[PDB]
Amino acid sequence: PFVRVPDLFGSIMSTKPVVNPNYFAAKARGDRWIARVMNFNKAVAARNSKVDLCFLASMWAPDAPEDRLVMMLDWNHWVFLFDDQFDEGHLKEDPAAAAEEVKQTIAIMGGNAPRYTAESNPIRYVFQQCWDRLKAVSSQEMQQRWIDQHKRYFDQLLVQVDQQVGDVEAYMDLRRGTIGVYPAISLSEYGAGVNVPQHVYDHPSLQECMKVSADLVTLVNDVLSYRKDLELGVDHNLMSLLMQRDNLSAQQAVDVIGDMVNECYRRWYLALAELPSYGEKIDYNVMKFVEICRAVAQGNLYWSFQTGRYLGPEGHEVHETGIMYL
Amino acid sequence: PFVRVPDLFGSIMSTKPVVNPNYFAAKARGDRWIARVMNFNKAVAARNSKVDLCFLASMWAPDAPEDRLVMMLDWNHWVFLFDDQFDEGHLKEDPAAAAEEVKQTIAIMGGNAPRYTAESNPIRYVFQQCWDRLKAVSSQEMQQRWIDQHKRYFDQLLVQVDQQVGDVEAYMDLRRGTIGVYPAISLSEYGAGVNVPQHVYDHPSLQECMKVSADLVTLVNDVLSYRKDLELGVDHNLMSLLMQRDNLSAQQAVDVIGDMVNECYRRWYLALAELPSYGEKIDYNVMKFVEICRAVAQGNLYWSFQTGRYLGEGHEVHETGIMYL
Amino acid sequence: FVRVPDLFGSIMSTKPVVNPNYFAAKARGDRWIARVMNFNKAVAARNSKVDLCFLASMWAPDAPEDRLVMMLDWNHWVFLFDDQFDEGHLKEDPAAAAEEVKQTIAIMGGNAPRYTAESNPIRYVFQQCWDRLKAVSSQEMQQRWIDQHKRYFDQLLVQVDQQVGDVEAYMDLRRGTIGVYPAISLSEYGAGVNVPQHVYDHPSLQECMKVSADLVTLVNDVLSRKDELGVDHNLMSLLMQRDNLSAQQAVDVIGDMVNECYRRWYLALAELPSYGEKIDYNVMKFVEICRAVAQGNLYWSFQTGRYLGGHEVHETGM
Amino acid sequence: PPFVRVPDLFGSIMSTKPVVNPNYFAAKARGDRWIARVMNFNKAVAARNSKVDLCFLASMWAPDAPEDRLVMMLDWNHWVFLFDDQFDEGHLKEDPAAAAEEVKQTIAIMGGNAPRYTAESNPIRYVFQQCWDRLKAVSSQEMQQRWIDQHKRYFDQLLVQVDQQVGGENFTRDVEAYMDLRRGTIGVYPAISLSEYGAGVNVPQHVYDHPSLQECMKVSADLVTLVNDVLSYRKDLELGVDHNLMSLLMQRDNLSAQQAVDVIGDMVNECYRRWYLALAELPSYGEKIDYNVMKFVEICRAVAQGNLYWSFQTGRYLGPEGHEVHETGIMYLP
Repeated sequence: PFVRVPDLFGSIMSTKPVVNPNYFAAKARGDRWIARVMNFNKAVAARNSKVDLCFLASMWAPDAPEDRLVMMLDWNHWVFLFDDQFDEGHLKEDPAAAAEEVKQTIAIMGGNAPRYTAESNPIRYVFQQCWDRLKAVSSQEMQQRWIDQHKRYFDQLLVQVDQQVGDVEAYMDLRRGTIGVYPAISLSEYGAGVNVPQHVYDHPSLQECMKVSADLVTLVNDVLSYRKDLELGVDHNLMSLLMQRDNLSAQQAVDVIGDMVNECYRRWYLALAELPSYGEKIDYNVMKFVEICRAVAQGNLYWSFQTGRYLGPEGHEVHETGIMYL
Repeated sequence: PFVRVPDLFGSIMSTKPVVNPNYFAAKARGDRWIARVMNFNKAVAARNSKVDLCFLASMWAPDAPEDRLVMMLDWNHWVFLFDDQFDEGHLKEDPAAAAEEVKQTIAIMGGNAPRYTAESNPIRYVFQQCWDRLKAVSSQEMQQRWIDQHKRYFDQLLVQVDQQVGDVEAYMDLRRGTIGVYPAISLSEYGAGVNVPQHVYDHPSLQECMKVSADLVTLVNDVLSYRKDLELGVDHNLMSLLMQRDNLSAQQAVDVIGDMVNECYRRWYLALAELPSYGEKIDYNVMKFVEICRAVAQGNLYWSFQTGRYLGEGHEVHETGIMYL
Repeated sequence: FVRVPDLFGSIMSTKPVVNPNYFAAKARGDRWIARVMNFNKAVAARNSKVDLCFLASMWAPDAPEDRLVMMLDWNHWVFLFDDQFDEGHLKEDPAAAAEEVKQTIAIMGGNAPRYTAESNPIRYVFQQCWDRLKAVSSQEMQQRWIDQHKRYFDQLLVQVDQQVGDVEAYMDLRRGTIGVYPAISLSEYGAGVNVPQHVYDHPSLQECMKVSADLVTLVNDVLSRKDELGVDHNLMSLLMQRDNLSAQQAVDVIGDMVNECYRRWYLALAELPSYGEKIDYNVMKFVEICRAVAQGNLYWSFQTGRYLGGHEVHETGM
Repeated sequence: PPFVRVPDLFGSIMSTKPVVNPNYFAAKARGDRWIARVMNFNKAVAARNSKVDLCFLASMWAPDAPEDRLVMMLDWNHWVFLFDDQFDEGHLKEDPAAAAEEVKQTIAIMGGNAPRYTAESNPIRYVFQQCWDRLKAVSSQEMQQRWIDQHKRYFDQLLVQVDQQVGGENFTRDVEAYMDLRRGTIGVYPAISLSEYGAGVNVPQHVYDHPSLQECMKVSADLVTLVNDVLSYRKDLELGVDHNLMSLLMQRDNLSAQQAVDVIGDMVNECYRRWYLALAELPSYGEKIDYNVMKFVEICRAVAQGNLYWSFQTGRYLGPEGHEVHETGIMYLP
């Protein structure tokens, strides 16, 4: 059988995506570097290359210069390897060790961390290398924003571990953090050279744009991963949550996710309506920040279909037809 | 003395404007063509070139191919020459003749119009040349759109005449039509090759986006033309209406216009919040249409400053906000 | 080791422009060829990693998406087709190699049947490319495509005879066998460039195509350490035998040949007459196509580990 | 004759579609009103300068100069234009001592003992100083010296021009001598230095001085001279000028106007031949240097292609109708 999936390419997702022309040069530099850093064999490095996090980063900040794009690729490799420790690895059912990993990773960011090496701790090494470059070209305010957005991610990782070993709104709240879109937006502020002032960034409208970006990524992933989750019999996902809540069929559940996607767009514009002008000079950067929020979600969407992340090399037919066979 | 003009480059006006790369080639064609058609002397042709309607058109549809950008330039020359007849020229206080001009110009678009030549009626000739091009690459539906949006403009011209020979809301209502923003959006649909289906176009959100575009052009023009209006003693403008109605200083009135500009941005986003999705394929072109609405207003703004339309040194009013009087 | 010559000098030293439609075209064409050819998962993944889309995307960087997909289909075709003669069932079978060429030629306006993926997958792909080529190309450009493919098919048959059955003979065979000439035809389609035949046939432009083919041959020879496979039918071997040279000395002579290509390029262009602005505008685009086919092959060779697994060989110079 | 058929000036390396810097509009807005303020241009002279549109010219020389560097370029073009007129038609035209003193004081701006000028105290020198300040701030010593040396090549030829003007000898009849003085006074060599700054191109001196790259610069200068000679013929006739390539060729070989124009056409196409022959002799210096060499070669091409398109666009020689000369190849004569 099948479900008719919601069109995920509507409204602000419907425009032609722009990809960083430095994609090829950065992919060559960053895929081999992380392979060297992590001791990837020939197979693992090729699998990672296929995953192509460079494509994702290249849509988040399409005019980042090559060196910043490489840092963004390094960060995406970090996130991917870091996050795995909590979802599937040695921290998955260990709240005390998870909290300590978070504590030591935070300490990298201007705290009392040692100088790591690839050999002493390869994952923390990558994060430290990203932080060095971040802190070299960012104001103190920017540096603190990067710290604070990563802490929003780390905080929900710890909530997740507590739930692992130890409601749609509660699910979305958790995913908002764990999906990693908030620090991804900080990373893109760095790649694109955008520095919205903190008091403007803190406006509820811009905070809602970030929320919308994180929700769109969560919702798209929950749609596209359904076949895979069904194959491997998982339970911790929004489809299963909606089906179990009211005994919805898969089709009825996916339709509800379609409603939430379309409500993201409504929230987006209603937030922008409430966002005051701060004058041309600041507004110029506010619109670039708004574009970063959109591009993180649209990048996730195109990258998911491009790389066969959830639907294999033939998942593009889901895009064209709207049918996701099971 | 002076007034501090409100920032006109906030919000959706604050982005870096994209300009058609065909600007130079289209300008080299269309400027000397209109000078020939209109018999412009060397000095009048030079002034028209300065006015640089090509720059304006080049921001309305920045990826229009050269031949369509040319048409766009011809249309901009047409509408400036056409409109002058009603604002300042022989139709200004003649309702009967104004109605006949509209009737004859409407007949060009698939009606019973004769074939005009540059020698028989140069202004109608330009419009006919534009219509011929428009028809040749547009669906029947897009031809009728073009017709209907031009009629929204013509209708307010006839209203204006009646008043010429004869309320902020009524002021904005009339300007919305006479500013020519609605047919300019139809022109840009042609130039950019964007054909949103009529049932989507007619959605109130997209109609509100066009109205916001037209309001923005009206309000920007009223702000920037204040010094010129004071010099000439112009009295039928938004600044005089606001000062008269609410007993405001010039600074207080200019600031009210700035409030109205900012309310345009709020209306814009509130409209888009209500805009339904029609699926990716249509939505792709809807977003291009929305950008056309934005670009027509941003084009007017940058063109006003670039060409010294109202202020000559006007870039310093941009930088400081100070409009000396 | 050998210090390989700098292959990124002169007209190869510019920053490469890659078609922005790369991602969309790769998504369509890679899965399409896997289905046509019944690739298993591992073979399809290997093919995507080979990334012929990147190659095509540098040949014609402003091709629209549909044309780029056409170019990607063609590149998969030539890769599969050429392997039938270099290692497949036609490698030492002149009678069958001649029959394959005949049936492939017949696709291009001849008596060929309507192929399907089921009856003959490789012939089906080539037939799908020819249909698209013929739909948007003048009769003159159609004939040029046919004729450049025959310069390719001919050297294939010569190659098979030298299997069953002089640097200049080596280069002349390679020029025909590498496929640079039909790739230039493909790029004329992708880019929408239609130089008149009498200008195309001028010796200067023919030399520009010859220079492009030689550059591709020479870069392949240099990059292909792989030849730890025991092979001997290559340029390095021919130069070490003939002149009693070490590998380093031989590699250095190939670098001299590469730099001689660039001198030939400019000497050819010095002789190219003007046909007026209108035509010259498209001639300059055709010259860029010739340059881009060679530059595309160079960057693709390095980007995909095709020969070296290599971006360090680029930076440090094997 | 009532007309001549002019050669196709848009062939070969001039046939490409020119790329124009997207910062054109913002740079022009800044630079035109700045120069008008520096030079106290009245309303009409400022509008005339805007029309002349040296920004369009600079925007084709270095089409991806960032806005601030394009602004400098525009400033320099305005400087050159006003500076050069002093020697061609102004107060230095027949004054070898004043001309030498101006050159000395302008050379002193470039790291010598010049004072800090203001728009009030010497506006033309002030502009050159503001340009030099920005040039030096982002250029190595070697590139500073190259800019100085190329400006000195232009200044030297200006001094030769003034010496010839007061010496009262007959207009030359030696094409070689004609072309050599024009190459020097046209200002193409310092324009290439400016574009090396506008485009951030840094060819090392030993490569720059290779005869192939010097010939690319020479071809660029010759093309600008030859295009100017063809396009200005009508206005030269109108104004009665006799010191130009058309008259030299007609006098020397007893040619009609059409035959003389045809020879200039031959000279333009020989420029293209020389260009490629020079490139054939240019060595490779490895990827990193050759990358800059290819951009430098493009600068040489774009300075000449920019002159051609700008001349037509702005009506410099033929008015807004000169585009028809391009379209038809026919130039009508008074």
